[PDB]
Amino acid sequence: HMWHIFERFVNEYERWFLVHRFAYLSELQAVKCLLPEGRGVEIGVGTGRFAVPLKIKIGVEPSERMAEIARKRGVFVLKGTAENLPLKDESFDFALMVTTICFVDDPERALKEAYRILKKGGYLIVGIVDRESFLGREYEKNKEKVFYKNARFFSTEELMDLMRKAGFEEFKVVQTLFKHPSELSEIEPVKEGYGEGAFVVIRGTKK
Ligand code: NA
Repeated sequence: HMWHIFERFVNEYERWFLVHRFAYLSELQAVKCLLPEGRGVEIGVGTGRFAVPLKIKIGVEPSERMAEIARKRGVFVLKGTAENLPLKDESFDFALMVTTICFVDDPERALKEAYRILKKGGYLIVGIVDRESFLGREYEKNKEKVFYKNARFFSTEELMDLMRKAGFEEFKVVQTLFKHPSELSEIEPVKEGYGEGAFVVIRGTKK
């Protein structure tokens, strides 16, 4: 269970957000571009770093240590994994996964579960570092060197294919992080598409 790593290095995980604040805000902003109205759930809500600023009230998380931090920050968190969502069929308008699908045990199953819990017309928003980006190449090359040794890296197109095979359609993509996170002194802009920025956000529709 790759997710165990986040229990084990929770303080290191949180540090990232303080050390790389502008990259974090860039990512939030990219997610915020494709976030719809209605009732959302964050799958793999971690310590609430996305749910809290995005005003997502419900989250699912397997790590008790992480869940407790999210709970203190105001998120209502159900214990569970992406592959077995403790949620009813067609009960959400959207679902969000930010740097979660890379650490699930079964990405295909996790996308099927997301499909299940969404209402007709609902949306799945997935954020990833694109394997095929300057930054993706670096993380992958240096994976054997905490979070990524057992991570699975996705290209944007690989992730879309999987989402399409889980039942999603009418994809919309945005991108950000054109500079390295260690050299940001301001928020990075968001643009449509993919191929240029390291962080990509993809929305699919359950029609
Ligand atoms: Na996550």
